[PDB]
Amino acid sequence: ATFEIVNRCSYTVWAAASKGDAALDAGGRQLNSGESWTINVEPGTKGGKIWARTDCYFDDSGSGICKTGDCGGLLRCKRFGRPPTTLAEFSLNQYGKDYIDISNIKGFNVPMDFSPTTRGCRGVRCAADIVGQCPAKLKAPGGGCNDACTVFQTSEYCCTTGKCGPTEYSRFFKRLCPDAFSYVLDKPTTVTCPGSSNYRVTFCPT
Ligand SMILES: NC[C@H]1O[C@H](O[C@H]2[C@H](O)[C@@H](O)[C@H](N)C[C@@H]2N)[C@H](N)[C@@H](O)[C@@H]1O
Repeated sequence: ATFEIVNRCSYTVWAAASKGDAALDAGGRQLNSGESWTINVEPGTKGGKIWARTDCYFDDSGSGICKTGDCGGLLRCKRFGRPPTTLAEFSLNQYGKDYIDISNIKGFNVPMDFSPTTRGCRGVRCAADIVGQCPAKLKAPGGGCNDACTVFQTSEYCCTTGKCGPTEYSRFFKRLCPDAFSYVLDKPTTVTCPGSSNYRVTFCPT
């Protein structure tokens, strides 16, 4: 499957793509304002994620640091990134279907639209100003708005026992972006697309 990743933000981001134990395609790249990066993701990829990173510094060996979304100091991510990170999530070719969603379960750093470029399903978007409105206890100094699990590390916020409800903090994310997961047991906002669809991820879509 093809994913086109487009940075429409006025600032540079460093895109990342990983299925947790491995890079997807090159795994990461700098995207200046307006740049597009096209990657190929193997059919059958389960649990893939794409996100943006802000305020990164890398040396010539592709090693360094980012203020949001850092994946152990690497330009090319092999693993998932440190919150806060707005997440485009996907599982491809699962019994003939693709499943896509956007999630704020790991917080929010950059607004995002996640849309199919082929026929047969709709896209999802979280483009509200979550950072500007972020509750004070969730504000990350580096930028972005952390989820409550990352900040407080309780069973209720992390949904550790498999049982948990919504919270004042989850409802904040849900109010600004109803189409994104706001906590682990949120009512699914997953979208079902035809198997082997293609997609575009746009940072700062509006
Ligand atoms: N709070 C301190 C610890 O956890 C943080 O966040 C984790 C974060 O909890 C994971 O969900 C993420 N995938 C990686 C990230 N390292 C920090 N990134 C690390 O400093 C440390 O692992």
